[PDB]
Amino acid sequence: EETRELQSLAAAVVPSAQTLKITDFSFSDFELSDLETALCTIRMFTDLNLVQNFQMKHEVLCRWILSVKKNYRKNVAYHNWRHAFNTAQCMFAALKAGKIQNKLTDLEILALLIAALSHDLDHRGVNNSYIQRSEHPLAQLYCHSIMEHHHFDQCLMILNSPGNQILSGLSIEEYKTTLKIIKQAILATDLALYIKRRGEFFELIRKNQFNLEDPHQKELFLAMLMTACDLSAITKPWPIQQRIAELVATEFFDQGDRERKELNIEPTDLMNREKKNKIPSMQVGFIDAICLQLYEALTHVSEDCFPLLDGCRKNRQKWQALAEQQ
Ligand SMILES: CCCc1nn(C)c2c(=O)[nH]c(-c3cc(S(=O)(=O)N4CCN(C)CC4)ccc3OCC)nc12
Ligand SMILES: [Mg+2]
Ligand SMILES: [Zn+2]
Repeated sequence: EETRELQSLAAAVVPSAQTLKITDFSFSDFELSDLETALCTIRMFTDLNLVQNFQMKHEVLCRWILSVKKNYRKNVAYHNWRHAFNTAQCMFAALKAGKIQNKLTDLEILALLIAALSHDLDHRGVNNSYIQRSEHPLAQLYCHSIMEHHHFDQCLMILNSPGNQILSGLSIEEYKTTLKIIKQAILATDLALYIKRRGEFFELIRKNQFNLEDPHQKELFLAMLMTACDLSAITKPWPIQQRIAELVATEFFDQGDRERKELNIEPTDLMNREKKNKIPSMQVGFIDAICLQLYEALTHVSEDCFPLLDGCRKNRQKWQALAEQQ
């Protein structure tokens, strides 16, 4: 009974952020039950003062959180509720412990937490291995971020659902602003857009021109932050990263088997279940080509975000050792 779950959530006591450990970049959700992750999400809206500043009703927030959780497919190995929850938790830790909070407006923080929780809504486990698709000479020919547009539509749908309207207390303007920020934040999770815009972001930082008052730079930064949180599984303590890496591998292999039957093509190592031995080398490659630069750049933005980078490096060292097969 969906109602039974709601009644349980809305009536439970929400433990403190400290007890929940949602402030740690090292936070893990493995020992938490769905109910507990929901309680964590409430603590996130509360401690970021979103419930207060936007007068959200307890029951309505609980319902919205349960609706979001419900619209994720538990059958998809990695891109499910737990990934979205972790993304939001990383966003919370970055805002608080990473001190990104005071560099943003209350609306932007509102949009970011909502986006982090809704960016992979109704994901089917389809991943695009062609990571350079945004830089191809004809990139403008194949519509980009199709699924991300779907995730947002889903996000918007749930926000406008009777009893789930956590943004009802906003003005007509505040609402419009918040929805635009959310849409961009969600679209930013298309890794291709990260590849396309990171160069610009890195340079602004390298040359000391970074300026969050410039709306264009604020938007670029929000996109980079979304990516940072989205990939943060790669920064977790070794044992946790290993398990998360398995889930990612499993969703890849599932696609490989699915495409073999539907497209009559054999999978590349990335999506070949018989190639688990090549995972560590690929992780090192993923880290070097995609992660390190992002977390390093974020550390320049705020030194307190350093632990994400640090955790990432430690994992590189772990995966590398395995790559060399001890
Ligand atoms: C879409 C999944 C993004 C992602 N998140 N996380 C935490 C990981 C990860 O740990 N590894 C990989 C990953 C990336 C590449 S990649 O850098 O070569 N590249 C191709 C595949 N796309 C989807 C990502 C980029 C190759 C293998 C990977 O997982 C190995 C188990 N992707 C993600
Ligand atoms: Mg996505
Ligand atoms: Zn994601």
